[PDB]
Amino acid sequence: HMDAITQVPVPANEPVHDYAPKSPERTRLRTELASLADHPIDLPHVIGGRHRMGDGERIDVVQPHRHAARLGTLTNATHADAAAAVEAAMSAKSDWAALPFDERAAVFLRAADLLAGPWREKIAAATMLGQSKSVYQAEIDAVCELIDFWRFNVAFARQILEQQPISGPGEWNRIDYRPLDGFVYAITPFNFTSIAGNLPTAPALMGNTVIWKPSITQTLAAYLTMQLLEAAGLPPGVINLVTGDGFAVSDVALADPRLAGIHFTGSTATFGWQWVGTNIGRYHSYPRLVGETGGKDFVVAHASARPDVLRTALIRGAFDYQGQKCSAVSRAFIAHSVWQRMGDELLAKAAELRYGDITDLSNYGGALIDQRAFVKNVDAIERAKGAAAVTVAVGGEYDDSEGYFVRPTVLLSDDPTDESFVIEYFGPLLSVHVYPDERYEQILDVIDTGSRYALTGAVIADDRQAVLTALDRLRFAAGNFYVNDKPTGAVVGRQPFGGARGSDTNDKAGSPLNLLRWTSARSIKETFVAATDHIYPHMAV
Amino acid sequence: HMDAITQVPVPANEPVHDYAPKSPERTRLRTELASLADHPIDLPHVIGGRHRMGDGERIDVVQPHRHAARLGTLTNATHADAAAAVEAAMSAKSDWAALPFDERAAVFLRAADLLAGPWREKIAAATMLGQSKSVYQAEIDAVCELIDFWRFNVAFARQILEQQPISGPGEWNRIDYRPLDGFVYAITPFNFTSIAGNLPTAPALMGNTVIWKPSITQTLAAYLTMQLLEAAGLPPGVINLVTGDGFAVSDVALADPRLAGIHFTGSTATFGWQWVGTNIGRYHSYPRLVGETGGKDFVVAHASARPDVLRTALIRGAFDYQGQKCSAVSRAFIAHSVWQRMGDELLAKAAELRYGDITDLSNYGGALIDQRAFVKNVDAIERAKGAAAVTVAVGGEYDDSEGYFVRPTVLLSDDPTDESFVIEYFGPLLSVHVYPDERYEQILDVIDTGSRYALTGAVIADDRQAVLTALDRLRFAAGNFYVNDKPTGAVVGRQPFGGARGSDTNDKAGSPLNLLRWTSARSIKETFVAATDHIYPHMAV
Repeated sequence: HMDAITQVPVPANEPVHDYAPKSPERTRLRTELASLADHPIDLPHVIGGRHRMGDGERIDVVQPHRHAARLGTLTNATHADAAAAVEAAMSAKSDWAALPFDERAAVFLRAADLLAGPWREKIAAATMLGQSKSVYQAEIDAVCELIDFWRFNVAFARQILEQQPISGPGEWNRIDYRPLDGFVYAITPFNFTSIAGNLPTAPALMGNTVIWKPSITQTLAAYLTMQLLEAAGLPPGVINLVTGDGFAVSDVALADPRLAGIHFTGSTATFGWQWVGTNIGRYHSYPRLVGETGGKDFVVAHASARPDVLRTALIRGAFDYQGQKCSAVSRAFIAHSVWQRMGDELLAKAAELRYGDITDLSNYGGALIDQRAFVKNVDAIERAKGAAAVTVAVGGEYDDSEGYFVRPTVLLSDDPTDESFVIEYFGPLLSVHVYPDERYEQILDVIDTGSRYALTGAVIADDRQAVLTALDRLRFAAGNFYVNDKPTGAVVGRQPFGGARGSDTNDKAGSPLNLLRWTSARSIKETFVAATDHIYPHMAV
Repeated sequence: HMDAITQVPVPANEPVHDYAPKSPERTRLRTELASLADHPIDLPHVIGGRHRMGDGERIDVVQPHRHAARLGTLTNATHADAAAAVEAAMSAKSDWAALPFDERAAVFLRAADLLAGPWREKIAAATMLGQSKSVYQAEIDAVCELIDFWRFNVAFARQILEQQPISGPGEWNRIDYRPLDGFVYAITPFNFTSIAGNLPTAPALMGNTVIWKPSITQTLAAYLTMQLLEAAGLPPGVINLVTGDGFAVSDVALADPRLAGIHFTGSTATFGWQWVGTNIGRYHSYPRLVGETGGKDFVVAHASARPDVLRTALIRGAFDYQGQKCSAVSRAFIAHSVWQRMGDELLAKAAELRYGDITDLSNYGGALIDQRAFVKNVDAIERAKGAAAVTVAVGGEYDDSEGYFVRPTVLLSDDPTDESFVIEYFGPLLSVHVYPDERYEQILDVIDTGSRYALTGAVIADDRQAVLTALDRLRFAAGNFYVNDKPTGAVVGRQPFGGARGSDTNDKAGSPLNLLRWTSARSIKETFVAATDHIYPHMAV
């Protein structure tokens, strides 16, 4: 055994490498890019530790920006694959939950260090290739954010474990953070390798076992993530990877009475789940549904905005990763006088911005993720051309012949930009409304009244009263709020929480609150000299 | 304004007074009991601060243990009453949320001190009278637990507010704990005046406004609680009391798109809500359903149990408040050799235990809460007589002619006691299975396999290995676990959490996690010198 009260290593955010010319990481990245691109692989299910192709339909995983180039091939999970994944998860449970916390933690700390060192460029390259990220977008996601999730989750879990009660005289009260009963189903989106590795591993840390269904277009990085976790010592069957479109997996998982929870991130059309509220009397436990939605963000620039700050925040905010982060800047509200100072430069920089094959590191970004996404963006661009209220100021061109390429596009809207248009796609489309300087407060009212799907908002202003007025008036109109920068993805530990207006997602990844969803806390009270007569003092004569 | 980082008063659990003969609190309590019993009152709705009887059916509130004696009369809320309560809550919202935390906190701290001092015996007496509690049961509930909820909730909320993120170089990150949008619907049970005052006031503390529908049989203490809160300075319309059976209130509340959450505690048949998953697209926010269930508890006595400890724990655990706490001991599993030492004394003490009018402080307890509860207990007692597997060892008598009185009853079961029988009622009925000493581990297996509705369990054993074996084997069979004492209601801050097997109720009253359900946290990031060029280092030639 062990007689100790141990402490975990203290986490700090992983440094972001630049991959500048002549840097050694750039050289290593080239090697991994060649190696994955030139040697495509089978992308098997991983069930009970066994890597195996199943009997379902073969589905190719390709490079979005060069969709003739295959990266691998997976098999669409069948009902039998899914049932096997569930059994394996249940069979691993007892040995996994019985491992002390510190041994469970070590797996994830070791994974973090493996990802920071020897697997770093490989996992980054895989994310570049399959999800069409530039090296910077890959690095902040697949490397830094996933490393951070693991190290910070370990520290968060350790902090949870030491939250203990008061013992009164004559007793000792303690709290045991039990894992859940039954397996956790994690369903992960294309957009982030970090979210994809975190959703299955966070519940696993707390002693649970898991079935993990990654998104098809992210499955190369997801398979490699599974390999990394195995190399870190994750025991067989603690997490079980099932590839494909997810339909047969949900049919099995949602019908199984042992379903203890769902950790999911993607649309709010898949947030609709209904299917669990139906079957409630079939489940041994009440399933825990722990989800994040996407959304579309706004920036408001007061007359005191710095123009080069605003311009850069718009370009990065809208066009980083081709507008495909969980949210992206879709609507800007810019004071007339500031638009005079930077409107031409915004349009010119957007016109010059290079999207292409992300193995050419000079490009700013890549292509859209797949054909469905390309079509939604074509449809939005064509709506904008046809719409009276909207002019295409720059961009708008698209060509799916080599990759799913859509050019950065800036729309000018004469009337405040209407949120419902902006939500039908994820893509590099920025809508700008120019408003008279003196109408700042009225525009804040319009944003507030007309924004239900903003995860984030920003105010660009040097004037402190303008800043505070935005923080006050838009307090409920977005979930995370930015001052003088692009509103974007959080860094772990730095910008937790948020969500769209009205959401209930304080328990999303990024704080201890997520890890508490994967535990069932119980109090233990021992009384040292309990009563030996039942009569109470008030009862006396 | 205010330039400060303030601290709240440090909470400690409120001392329990004994009301022993000749004590001054006993004298004060008699006066309040006479005063409430001898002067029944209208029990009006309290809407927007206006106390008014509505046009619904008149319903008397009586003393359960002397049901001819009226305490008051209320009116069953109509749809119009409920719609008015909602409007008032929404109208109070803006001024309430705009009050600094400290001013919101002061209301509840002041209420706590009012309840500890000048309102103490009044609120206790009201709870005795209407809910048929002995003075001790009233004191730990209506006084100490409610005081504790208020003082500890204030300290918990303050602790939440200072949970803040890391700021990296060049930035400042902060977290704002916003109240919810829309009103909170609190529905409270008969069993506890503390839970009844806490469910509406906890969300109110965090800046929300509320409609509160108390249980009919608890409405005298609930009305007086509302008066106390007004005397503490709760502003009009922050909490709106609507009396009655709740049906017209739920029709209005659940149809209103502004419903932000439900704080509820009672059966798990009312936990079934479905009605919110139906209407999901009608709501501005995703409603937050924050609930506790009841259940029935067990005690296992190993051969090393102290007999007088076991006996007392069984009597208090089963027969305190007539078995009507949120859970009560319904099943005991006692080693043969220990049953030889205390079985006769258990039966004799149970036969002598006095239930009667709780204005006679010599009585141990009172009557059951109402006629429906009386009938369920009659039905369970008659099932036990008819059942082959079960003998009535003592008690079993009942008489509803003056009050809803059921005698403490002990059933002997030859085969391990089957949980499904025990859950159909709340009442003073204890089922005992005597098992051979050497079968301890096998009985732990039976308890584990056959207990889905235990909130709490206890092991009575001086032998440390027996203790640890129960803590291990029954780890998932109950929610809170007790060693050498009765398993019972928590003291605030001392035995948080738990729930029945499979439940998802870590967010129930009693920790900071409950208060976080009534907030929507957002991150605010300010960047001091943001980028003025969008190009990334990797893009260079």
